[PDB]
Amino acid sequence: DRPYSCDHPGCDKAFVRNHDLIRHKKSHQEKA
Ligand SMILES: [Zn+2]
Repeated sequence: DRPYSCDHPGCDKAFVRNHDLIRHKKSHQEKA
């Protein structure tokens, strides 16, 4: 049931694994 469904504003990428959410969540940050 998508144990990793990030819910960040402007998001649109579901996940099933864990690390993915970790490498994906840190993306909502980015520099600049
Ligand atoms: Zn996200």
